[PDB]
Amino acid sequence: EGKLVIWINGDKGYNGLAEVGKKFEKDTGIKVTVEHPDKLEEKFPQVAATGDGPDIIFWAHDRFGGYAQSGLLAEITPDKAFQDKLYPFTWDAVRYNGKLIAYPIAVEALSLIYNKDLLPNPPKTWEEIPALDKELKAKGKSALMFNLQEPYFTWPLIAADGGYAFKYENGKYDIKDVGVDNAGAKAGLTFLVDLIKNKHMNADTDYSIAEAAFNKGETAMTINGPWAWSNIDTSKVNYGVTVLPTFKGQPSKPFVGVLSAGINAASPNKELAKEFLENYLLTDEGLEAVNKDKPLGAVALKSYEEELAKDPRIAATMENAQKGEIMPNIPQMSAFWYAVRTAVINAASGRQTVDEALKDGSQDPRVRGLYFPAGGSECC
Ligand SMILES: OC[C@H]1O[C@H](O[C@H]2[C@H](O)[C@@H](O)[C@H](O)O[C@@H]2CO)[C@H](O)[C@@H](O)[C@@H]1O
Repeated sequence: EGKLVIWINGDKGYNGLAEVGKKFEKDTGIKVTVEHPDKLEEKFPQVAATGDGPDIIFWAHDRFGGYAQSGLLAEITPDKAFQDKLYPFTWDAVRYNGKLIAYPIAVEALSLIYNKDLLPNPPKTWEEIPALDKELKAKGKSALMFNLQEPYFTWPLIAADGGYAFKYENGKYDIKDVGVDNAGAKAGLTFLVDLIKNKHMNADTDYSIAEAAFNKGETAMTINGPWAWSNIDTSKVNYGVTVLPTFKGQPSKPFVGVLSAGINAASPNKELAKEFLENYLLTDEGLEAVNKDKPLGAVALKSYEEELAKDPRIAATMENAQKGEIMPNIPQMSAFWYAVRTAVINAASGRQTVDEALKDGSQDPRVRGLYFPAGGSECC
């Protein structure tokens, strides 16, 4: 209280955000403290539940509907003049049940990043990668290496030929109809597991192992968001950001996320938070500070977006974003991501078959909302 504590994921520009916090503290005298706890996405509703935590919380829009549903976030009330400074579709990203629950920051989408030196020409397809790997393995390199621990990175493939989260119908998602176990999704996950079985990829490659490999030039390509371009710029690797490879002739459909800023409902500093977000962060000068630390992607602020338009990397992010679809923000998104995280890993580690893994994934009661027991509640 009387100050501002912000939580932002560790892969974002928290130091750039901290710089905005000093500009604020210089004007208001209010100390802004930026933090980046591990697993904050799930640590937040754990603490905020007890009326504890940060005043402002950053994270992609998909989790906000759940927080909103449990009364963990304060309703946003920007003046119409301010609302017109951001792109309309980004406001809809953070609109839960008709009420605004967060401030949009930037549009994010996964892209295919490759080393122009080892791979002067990026694979047009997913199918030609195993052939490309063997070529490079011979030279002592790899063709592809990305974070397999988070289904956010593997989804583009699973969705390319047909997989989907929830069936959007009648202006509303259907939680009983999940499409993670359909033919298109199985086709996609199967392909990824074959890569693993054929020793093209490691089942346990995470974000850091992958990043290090690409940055040190030990692998030809990687799949990552805009925030990753900074470490690569410093690694001095000659890279390129381009469209994700297609699968079965169908483009990869990543789940587009809108970086959002939400105010803790139990926050005494609500009006302070509003001043910081609207008057200091969401400005050309504010966004820049952050961007310079670690690129946001395609910022929602119209004024600063026009400047970022001339960046070829941003253009590619936009192309990939166009082929995918914005993540739903329904309360069930957390259960879904977990169900899929489990299925992808079970399938990847051979603990389960793809058909078995995905099936159990679409039947998770935590996503469906119900369960039909074999017997019932009684006793004889
Ligand atoms: O792996 C499932 C998670 O995917 C997304 O998380 C993204 C986030 O949108 C993005 O801003 C950040 O840079 O990367 C993470 C993936 O590590 C969802 O938004 C999460 O809710 C899911 O748990």
